[PDB]
Amino acid sequence: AKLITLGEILIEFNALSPGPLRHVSYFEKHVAGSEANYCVAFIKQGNECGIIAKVGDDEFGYNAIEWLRGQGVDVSHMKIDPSAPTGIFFIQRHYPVPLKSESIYYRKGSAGSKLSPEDVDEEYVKSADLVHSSGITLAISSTAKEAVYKAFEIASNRSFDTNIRLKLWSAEEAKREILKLLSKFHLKFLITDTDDSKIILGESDPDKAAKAFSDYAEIIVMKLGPKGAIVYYDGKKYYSSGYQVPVEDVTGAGDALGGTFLSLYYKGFEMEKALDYAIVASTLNVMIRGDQENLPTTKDIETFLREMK
Amino acid sequence: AKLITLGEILIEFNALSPGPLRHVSYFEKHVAGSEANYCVAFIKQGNECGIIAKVGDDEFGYNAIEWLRGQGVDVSHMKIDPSAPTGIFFIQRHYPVPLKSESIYYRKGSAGSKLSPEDVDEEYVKSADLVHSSGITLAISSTAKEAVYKAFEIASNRSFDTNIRLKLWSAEEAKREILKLLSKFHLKFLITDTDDSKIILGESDPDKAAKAFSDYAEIIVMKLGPKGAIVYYDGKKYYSSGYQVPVEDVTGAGDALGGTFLSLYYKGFEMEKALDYAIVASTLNVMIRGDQENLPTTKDIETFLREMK
Amino acid sequence: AKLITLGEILIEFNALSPGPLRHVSYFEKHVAGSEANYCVAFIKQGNECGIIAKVGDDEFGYNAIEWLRGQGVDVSHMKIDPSAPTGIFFIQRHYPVPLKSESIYYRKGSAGSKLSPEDVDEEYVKSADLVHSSGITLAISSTAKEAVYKAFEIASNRSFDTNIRLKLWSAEEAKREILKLLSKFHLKFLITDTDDSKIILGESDPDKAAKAFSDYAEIIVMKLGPKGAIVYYDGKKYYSSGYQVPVEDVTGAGDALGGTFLSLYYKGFEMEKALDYAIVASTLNVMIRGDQENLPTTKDIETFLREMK
Amino acid sequence: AKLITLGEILIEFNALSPGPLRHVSYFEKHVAGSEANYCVAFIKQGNECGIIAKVGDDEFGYNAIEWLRGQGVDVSHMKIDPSAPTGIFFIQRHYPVPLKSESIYYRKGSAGSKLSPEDVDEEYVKSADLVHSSGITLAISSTAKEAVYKAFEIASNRSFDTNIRLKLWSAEEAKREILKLLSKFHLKFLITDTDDSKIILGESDPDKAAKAFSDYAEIIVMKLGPKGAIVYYDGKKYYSSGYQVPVEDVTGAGDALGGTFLSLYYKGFEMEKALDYAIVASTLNVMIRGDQENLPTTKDIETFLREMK
Amino acid sequence: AKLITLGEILIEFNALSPGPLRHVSYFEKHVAGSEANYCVAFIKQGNECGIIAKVGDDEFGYNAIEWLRGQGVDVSHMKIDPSAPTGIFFIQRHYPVPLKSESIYYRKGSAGSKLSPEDVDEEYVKSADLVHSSGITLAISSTAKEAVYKAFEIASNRSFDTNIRLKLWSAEEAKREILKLLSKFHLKFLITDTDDSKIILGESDPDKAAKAFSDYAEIIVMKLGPKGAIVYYDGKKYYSSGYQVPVEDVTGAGDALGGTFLSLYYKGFEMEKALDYAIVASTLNVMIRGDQENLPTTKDIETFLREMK
Amino acid sequence: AKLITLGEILIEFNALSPGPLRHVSYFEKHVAGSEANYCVAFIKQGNECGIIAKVGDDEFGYNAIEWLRGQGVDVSHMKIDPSAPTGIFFIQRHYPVPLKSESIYYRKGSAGSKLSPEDVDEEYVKSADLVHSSGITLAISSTAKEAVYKAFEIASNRSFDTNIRLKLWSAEEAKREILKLLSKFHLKFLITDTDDSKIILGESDPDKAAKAFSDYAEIIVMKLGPKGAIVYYDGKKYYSSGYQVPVEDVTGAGDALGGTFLSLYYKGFEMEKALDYAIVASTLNVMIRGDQENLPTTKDIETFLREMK
Repeated sequence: AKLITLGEILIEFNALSPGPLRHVSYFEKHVAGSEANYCVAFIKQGNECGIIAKVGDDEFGYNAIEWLRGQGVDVSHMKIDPSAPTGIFFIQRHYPVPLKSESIYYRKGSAGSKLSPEDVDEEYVKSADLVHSSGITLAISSTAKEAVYKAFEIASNRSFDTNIRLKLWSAEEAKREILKLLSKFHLKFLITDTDDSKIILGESDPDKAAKAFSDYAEIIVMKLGPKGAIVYYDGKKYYSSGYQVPVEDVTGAGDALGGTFLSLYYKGFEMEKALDYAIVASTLNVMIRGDQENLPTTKDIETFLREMK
Repeated sequence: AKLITLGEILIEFNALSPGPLRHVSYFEKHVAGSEANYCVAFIKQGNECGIIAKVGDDEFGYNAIEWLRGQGVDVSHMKIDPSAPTGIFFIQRHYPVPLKSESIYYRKGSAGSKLSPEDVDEEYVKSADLVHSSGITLAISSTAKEAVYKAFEIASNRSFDTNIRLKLWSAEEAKREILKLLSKFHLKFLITDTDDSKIILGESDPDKAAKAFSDYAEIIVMKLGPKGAIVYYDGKKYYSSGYQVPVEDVTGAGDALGGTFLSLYYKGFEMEKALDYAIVASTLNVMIRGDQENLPTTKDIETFLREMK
Repeated sequence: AKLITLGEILIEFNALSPGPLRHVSYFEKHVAGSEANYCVAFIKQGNECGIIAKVGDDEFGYNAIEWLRGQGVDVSHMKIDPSAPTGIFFIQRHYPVPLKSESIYYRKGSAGSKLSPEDVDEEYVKSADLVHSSGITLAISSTAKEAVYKAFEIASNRSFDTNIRLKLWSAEEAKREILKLLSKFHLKFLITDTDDSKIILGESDPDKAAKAFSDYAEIIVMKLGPKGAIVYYDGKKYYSSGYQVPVEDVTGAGDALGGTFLSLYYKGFEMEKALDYAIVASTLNVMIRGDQENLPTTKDIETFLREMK
Repeated sequence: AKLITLGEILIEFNALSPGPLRHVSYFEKHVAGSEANYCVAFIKQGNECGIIAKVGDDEFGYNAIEWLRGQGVDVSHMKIDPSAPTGIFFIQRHYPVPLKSESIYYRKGSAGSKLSPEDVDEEYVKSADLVHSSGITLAISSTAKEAVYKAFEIASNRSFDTNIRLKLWSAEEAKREILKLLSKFHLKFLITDTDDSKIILGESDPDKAAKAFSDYAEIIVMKLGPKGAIVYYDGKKYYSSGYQVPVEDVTGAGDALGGTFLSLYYKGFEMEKALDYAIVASTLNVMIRGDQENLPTTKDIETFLREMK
Repeated sequence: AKLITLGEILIEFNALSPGPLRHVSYFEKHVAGSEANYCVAFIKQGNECGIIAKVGDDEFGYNAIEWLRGQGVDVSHMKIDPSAPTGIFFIQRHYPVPLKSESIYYRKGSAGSKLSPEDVDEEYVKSADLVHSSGITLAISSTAKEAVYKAFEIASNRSFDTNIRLKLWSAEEAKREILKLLSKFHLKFLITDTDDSKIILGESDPDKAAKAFSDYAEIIVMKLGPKGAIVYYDGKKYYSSGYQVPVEDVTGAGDALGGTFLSLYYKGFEMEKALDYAIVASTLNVMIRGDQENLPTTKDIETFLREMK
Repeated sequence: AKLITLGEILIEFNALSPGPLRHVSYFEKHVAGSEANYCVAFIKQGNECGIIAKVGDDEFGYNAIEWLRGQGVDVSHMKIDPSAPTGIFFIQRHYPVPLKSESIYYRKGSAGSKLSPEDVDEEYVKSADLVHSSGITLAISSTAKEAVYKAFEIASNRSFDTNIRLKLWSAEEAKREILKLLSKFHLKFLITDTDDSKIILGESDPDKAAKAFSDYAEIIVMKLGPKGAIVYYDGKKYYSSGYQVPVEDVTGAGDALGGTFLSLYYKGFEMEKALDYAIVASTLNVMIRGDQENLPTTKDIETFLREMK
């Protein structure tokens, strides 16, 4: 299968030590951004992927292209805006909450945020089995939001990560926009969590929220963080629990869940097995800085699973 | 409220890896000393603080001054001494006991040890609401010990952290010297732990030690380790339990606890909350190399508590 | 002497290796920004200084206050904007030009640039012997350019570093605005260079630009970069040559010069001995990453001269 | 008491970060190899040790010699082969299986594989109390295997560590060759585990495998990795359990246990106390990169033990 | 234009610090190998390239593929061998000769050494403006040498860098094979240096060596280390000097000259602009660890040139 | 031959970056100390050596022993002291003077300073062809001074590096003591420099000072830093110039020359050659942090000499 994703790629500056940023002296660079992550997770399971995105005529942008290309992502459909810098973020790890991570953005008016419909090729999208985006991409700009609308009307199959970031728009904003998005545009996949449901429908509880989402999506994945995840499908529910593992950095783990789950689905795996394998991509992510350098491979996941009894 | 502490500021050279020091290659520098940790912990709750301390006319002395200034500490009452070096110590982490840390001192005849009564100024000393010192200060030199006597016979309110180090003096001597101190000055706060209590009283039971201690101290803090703390005020007893958190280096945590506790008391939190809040501080502290770089603001503490329900 | 400078404190992520950032993995954090570097250069020669600046209500904002309070700079008239972030930048080093350094700005619409006339309280300002700002301050925004206009009109005595950054505005914008500033407001001190001089006047000979500028300034410093500096006062001319010294990061170094020089003037120093010294401060800057960590004490500059014979 | 071992020493290149080697940019160097490791654990309990091994005439070889010689190991019977390089390997830690490390060998044709009977002097071996080797030595090459044969026909007492490595030879081969070696050559000591027991004996039960092994060996030690170990000797059996501790790098833990155990037996420890003690050498190992730098002294082990009641 | 090179890609382990490897604890990983370097430097000038090589089916192998695909190199024609590992080497720097670097190999029977005629295919090679290889490829093994021969007899025009490595073969072994290969096959380009010329022809002086070599090739590039390079397009003779510049790691330097030079030729550049441009690429290289991270694009060479006035 | 040195080993903590120690974050552990340096330089040429020194019963002392054992130094005649800690010092680099390095001591009352006569043994000391030491050993205490004097009465051939250190004793003190030491004990070798001659003789001219020194030493070595050194023997003066070379850390370089020059003498080398080689030892040293790790071998020195044409 072919997955196409659209959204803003980001250069990440990962705090080399935990604690408040004002006391961190070193930052380690990684290529990230949810949709970029989804891509790599997807390819790593044996499939094919592209990204529609804009980066700057800057080292950071050219860094994003080389990195993705190496990973094997089709990038020929990306754009280089010369009037805008690539958007970047900084991760503060384990402070003020242990085990947790916080992102500090420099992306307003980024080249990523200038992703517009004119960048979305009609013939190209029409070739993907799956067109995927997220609440981040809705949030960043109205050009980008329209971009997601264009690629969704063209689509045939759609997947969405609600992926609400309150630093990017009010609970309020996020609610109507996601709700709006789901009026038109029925979804093949819908990836979310307890929190986004608390926003979108004010409904903290998993199976409830899932029943409220399921007129708009065939499959729902509840990310549950440390405790794992739940897949809802065919009027059935399967919970797949967590593993206990050193936590270096939580950022990227949601994507590792999603990208991997989508890809193994398209490799034929029964839903229980797909979520299960993806839970291991998630567990592996948690234990390094970098959203993408720990993403495993169907062989790697299997290894992980065999030696865990 | 204004706090005034007297003691030795030290420069810390923290093993960049666990293991016996003869195979550690890299050392990371931090500013510390229990009283200085107290200071910053304290100001991180919006009260004021100063320190009476001597450092050398050397780069490390100035490190100490720059760091603490940065932090908003009152350093204008510090002494610079051309005749002696600033005190330093190395930290051997997690070897030969996992979780534990060990100090290796190079402080004999330091600038800090030549802290004397002529340094403690009566007009500065009255004008604190709290004057605080520790057993390390009673131990490092007879002039420093005389300094604590002077500062206490002016103070009106006092706080002493027993803080016994068998590397600086015998269990025996320390009992004798702490009992003598407690004899001649009544305390508003006593901060200690199960270990110092066995050394002073023959009692390791917090409740039983708290009874023996309470003739000399109005509020008592029984640091219980990873198990947490218990405060004893006006007949009541309140145990507040610890947290499981990765441990990088405990050096510092005790002080983070004491200093936050004292500050939140002046801010107006009832004892139970003050202890709760102090535990998070000591809890966070443990997770990094360095005694002060991790100390939480009152807001930062609340973020911790909310995200733990 | 008191100096008050009016500017944007930036946060610096210095590339740990030379080369295009896209292949540089580690960035090292520093507090910087022209006016910031002038303050601490000024203080190190035993004079006093303060800064009018706006920061974000974020980890970097506090980074800059902590650092500068740390260095003895008055930070009690810095403002905090809860609505915009602290301005940052990256340095690319020796690529594609040996010895040279590039700044990559994430500072459009930062807190730092919301610096406004309303942040310049006159009671504080007329307390200064000398009010300094730069072209950086003019270029960043209108509101910040106006803050210079205000401050400069309360100011009895005035200092200006042209410090034209072509990434921030166009050569013609520079030329109009620096001229327009120099129309109102006469200057005790003008700091600039050959290249800024071509952009401004059309004159790149040190003397001819000097003579043309000597209408608007009592004392003029021409930064020559590697070859040193020249000073022009009272129809005299003095050239002090630079030092051959290994280059790590050239950024910070003109600031090292002007700040040192300004301070030495106020100490009683010959104009020529004040330049000689400021030169050494300049050359020391170039050997490390970070604009400020290498700024010399007067006694320190004296050791350098003594040792060079 | 003199221990002589016979094996290949390897230079270790340990990943500085978990994760697949293809996204790891730094490797930390250490001296290791099973018998080298045994050597140090043996000496750290206050007995003497020598090693018969062959290194390249290169930087890595001299690295082996220098390190061991600093440790106190007799290196006067090592060999420097100029036509083959010192063998090395890479450790990938925690990927794709958490808490586990994987060795990636670059050792075929190495100086270390060119160990031969000509390299083992009869007068040397004769004055050892214990001659020890492993199935690694046995598996690297014919010449190295043959050396173990020459040594063991000289040795009055023998020790052996099954240490099966599947990347070095097939399970069937390992089974044949270790069986061949245990019939002829009665062992004072067999160090092994549950995994090797399965390969050699069909049996994975510790009790039934020990039973199967007692025809060959007087004392038997069953490593249980994290669960502790069992020692079997004259009808007795004794299980000593393990410790919950952070895991940096599990490689080398096994040698730490066998070597500490052998050494304390000659210090006249009772078998139960010897294992108890050795489990702590094992557990300390796990906590760092490096097979040898953590190796506890008898004193250090007692500290660990006393500070755990 | 389309370039196809063939030979061994390597993973390079750069000593993080100068000095003998025995005393260096950290190693930086880079992707290297001559023909791989040429590849990137080439595509950098806006041309197309491919590489025929065989890597291990291991982490180090995919590290290679991922890197080179990222750089834009066509990798679809690379082969993966599971019976052998990817070749690697370590770089010792500035010891015992300053400014020089020393490569220590572990490549024997590597998967790259198992390049064979069967891997190079007619169609791919017949569709290429230049086929390039090197003496390292002739020297790693016969199947590899055989590979060059197959590829040369298909190639329109051929390019070859003598690149004599003495750790790989003897002097007389080099002389015979380069001459043997040059006796069949007219090269379009012959890149070599003074040293290699004394081995192949007898002749230390470049002017005599190029005359000697005009009996085999159209254009001859004489690398002259830091003195620069000479290019002999016959009749004429273009020397371009080097640039004094801090030297981190000289390895990769000559490759950078080679690859940049051949590319700019294919873009219309008069011989002397090409060597000048190629010199800056070679001189930018010398100044980082890594053979390919500093390879400049054409604009980047131009910037270097505008700014050196 | 055999060299016995008599002095203080010290652990050295080398600033990982240049600049004032108060802004440096990391230190790199190194084993150092003048006499210990001489030993390793000496052994590098193929001679024996031992050190008579005293260290603490600590990690750091044990660090000193292990390291020197590895290097091949006879340490059987060292002592360990329960009452005192191993001396240590810090290096500050290139600040405030480029190229130069400053040492910051923590050595008063160190185990090392408690070196005394009874530690120097007669049979041991007369099994050497040369007995060596320095001003550092004379300054550190009465007892170590005393011990030099006893080594020297025992010895027939003796060596003295004047090695004046002004943070250790006043100038008038060094003159007095060095001169009263030369007042008995004619010496085989006097190793000094130009500075040490202003202090001791009042004489900065190498020729004039060697003539003043000639009635006290058969052979005189005058170190010229980067200029080189002069050896004075049998009425002949040979000047040997130095090399341009990146400077990282000068400390260690004097000893590299001394130790290397001594060793080669005993190795038979013609004097000029012996001093030629010493220069390269002393010139390699300077380009790394760490007094010992760069110490060249004879073969290594000749590689330097060959590959400088």
